[PDB]
Amino acid sequence: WRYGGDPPWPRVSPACAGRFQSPVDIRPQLAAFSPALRPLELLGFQLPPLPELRLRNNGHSVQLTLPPGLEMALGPGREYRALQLHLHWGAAGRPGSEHTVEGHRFPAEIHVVHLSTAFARVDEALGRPGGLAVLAAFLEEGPEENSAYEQLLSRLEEIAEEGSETQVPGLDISALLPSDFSRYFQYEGSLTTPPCAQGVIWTVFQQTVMLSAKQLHTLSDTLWGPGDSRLQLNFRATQPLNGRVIEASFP
Amino acid sequence: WRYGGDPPWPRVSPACAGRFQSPVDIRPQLAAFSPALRPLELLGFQLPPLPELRLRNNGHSVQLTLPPGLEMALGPGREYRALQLHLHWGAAGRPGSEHTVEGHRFPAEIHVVHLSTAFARVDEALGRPGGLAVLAAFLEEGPEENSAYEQLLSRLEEIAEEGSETQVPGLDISALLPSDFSRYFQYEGSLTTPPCAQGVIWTVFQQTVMLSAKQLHTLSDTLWGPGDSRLQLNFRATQPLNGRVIEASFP
Ligand SMILES: NS(=O)(=O)c1cc(-c2ccccc2)cc(-c2ccccc2)c1
Ligand SMILES: NS(=O)(=O)c1cc(-c2ccccc2)cc(-c2ccccc2)c1
Ligand SMILES: [Zn+2]
Ligand SMILES: [Zn+2]
Repeated sequence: WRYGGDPPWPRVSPACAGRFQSPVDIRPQLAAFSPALRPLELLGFQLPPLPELRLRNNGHSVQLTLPPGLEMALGPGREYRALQLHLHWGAAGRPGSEHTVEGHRFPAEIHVVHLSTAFARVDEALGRPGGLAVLAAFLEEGPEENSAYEQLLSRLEEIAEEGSETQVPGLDISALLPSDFSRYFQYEGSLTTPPCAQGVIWTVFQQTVMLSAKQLHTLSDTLWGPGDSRLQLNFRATQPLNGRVIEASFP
Repeated sequence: WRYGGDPPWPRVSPACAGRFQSPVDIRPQLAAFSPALRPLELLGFQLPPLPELRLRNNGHSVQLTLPPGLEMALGPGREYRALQLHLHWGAAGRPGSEHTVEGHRFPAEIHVVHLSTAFARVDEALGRPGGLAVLAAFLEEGPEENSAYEQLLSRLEEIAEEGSETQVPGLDISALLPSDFSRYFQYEGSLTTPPCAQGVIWTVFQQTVMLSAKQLHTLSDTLWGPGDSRLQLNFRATQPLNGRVIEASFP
């Protein structure tokens, strides 16, 4: 599989043809206020610098493999373990977030993928309701260099080639996310790459995180993918809600 | 195990001392309204008189085994298959519902236990979030004789003995349930018996079903359990929410 071209996503995995896929267009006016959605709780995201983490250009994204001990809770009794995070981005004057708001596509998006504590392995979780949970935040231009993002983006040159990887010091993973964990949209959907398995709980933050123009250019302009193509516009087309109701932690 | 004897419930299974158990006291004023909670969908519940169904006195309750084909959805793509129903009941003018509403205990409660379509086996679903779902309704005293319930209560004489079972004709299982499938409370808890597994979605109908005084006497006064003991007060004590918010399908 490779974005833009073919192989035919259903010909890879039949789940990429499901009715309840991600990403989606968030229309806040059609979102349902649910005061049961409490603030997200993160535990153990402030890493020491050793051991180092593996940052990889997998030719579809850049991903940071997270170590054991990062606990995330969607609520009381809704407990997850972080596995990894990766980015989606566009290109020179072209946004590349996966999710949209009222049709607005943002420059870029971070996904932090988690595994329900009820499951020891991803393959037991796939397609199971609540088995996987993803935290999604939009990346936008601000005036300052984001120092948490700088620790990853200053290493993209080392992993320009598809299939390249490098070691990076542990950092505050929570610092790649918005400070507001209270205000978010939540819906059920799928992985956004094969096998696009359903039952995924998506949490999209209202607050965005700020990168400098230079940071955003480094992300869009440094990596190569399948063949001699620039790794760019690495986002799936928006999928219809198909009668699903996005919830919001706020009216 | 027996209903709070010796038998130690945390001693049989220490899961009985988990943080997120059932049953709970429902406080409607404290329930979170989410317009995302759609009407319950129950298809295939109108069973023909044949094949006949196992009705059994397992010593702790009366259970009806349900055939394949009873399909239930809590939402879009949150689908379930009914396995069995059973009841909880009191004694001579003593209420025996498991759930309470603002401290009110109702005469009796019906549980219809379902298996997520994402799990082949009950034992894979136990302890996994949403693996099992139970539909719960309160049985109250009303002036009329209840036709759906008579089909089951009339056959209890035949299974007074612990371990005893009979066959009974197919009946409309959906006839045992209240009027409005759009009005319910919903939370995540546990089995109310050992092994007290967590990850159970409980859906508790707002409105009740009415049986005659005779019918509720038929139910409490006919069955025997462990020893020379009447099968009665087969309900667990109310458990704390520990931060869990009960949701409601109506404002
Ligand atoms: N976009 S996503 O959130 O649904 C997602 C993307 C990618 C992905 C990552 C890099 C490049 C290409 C795609 C990997 C996963 C994933 C699912 C389960 C376990 C681990 C990772 C999840
Ligand atoms: N009260 S309950 O809903 O939590 C409940 C669920 C199941 C149950 C049934 C099938 C599959 C899986 C779980 C069985 C019982 C039960 C009642 C009397 C004696 C023994 C067991 C009770
Ligand atoms: Zn992603
Ligand atoms: Zn029960």
